[PDB]
Amino acid sequence: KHDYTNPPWNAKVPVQRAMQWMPISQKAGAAWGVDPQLITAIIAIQSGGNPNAVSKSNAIGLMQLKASTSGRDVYRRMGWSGEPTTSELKNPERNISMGAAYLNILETGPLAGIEDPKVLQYALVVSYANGAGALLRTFSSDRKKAISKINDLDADEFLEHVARNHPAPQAPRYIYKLEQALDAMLEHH
Repeated sequence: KHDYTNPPWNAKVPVQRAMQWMPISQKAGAAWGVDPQLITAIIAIQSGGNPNAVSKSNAIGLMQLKASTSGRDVYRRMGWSGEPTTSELKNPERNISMGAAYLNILETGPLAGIEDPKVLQYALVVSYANGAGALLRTFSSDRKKAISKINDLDADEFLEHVARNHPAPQAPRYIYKLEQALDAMLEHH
């Protein structure tokens, strides 16, 4: 019921720009067990493939990591102290390595137990940008119960649930933008 396809998003240039980094995304995806096409879609959607992108809240670089949030999570998972600096997050190789780690952190953490890889992919794009917590709580206040209910859905039912029930209108739009980006990636071989 969110009008999430409006306005139409043309993925062509954002993905063309995100694809410049694909040699890195291939290696980061291999290192973290993460799909390089999901990494590429998230670069296209979050930064437009601009390695110097900086958000209003100082999310930095191709995969829009915030030093005091996503960067801290990447440092904690790695057993490192403190948080990355702005300069480290601007480096395309390190930015993408950290975004891939954050995707692994979401997959192996809050979203652990999701069975269908396509449902997991939709869950990750919505969680990356809007929070794994907010998404899970649309299903249930018990995480374990939310994963159970998600595992009873196919990808189309998952999207339909997010479109009808997610408080954030951008949540279902991330899934739409992901599909536009996967379509545009079909033109790159």
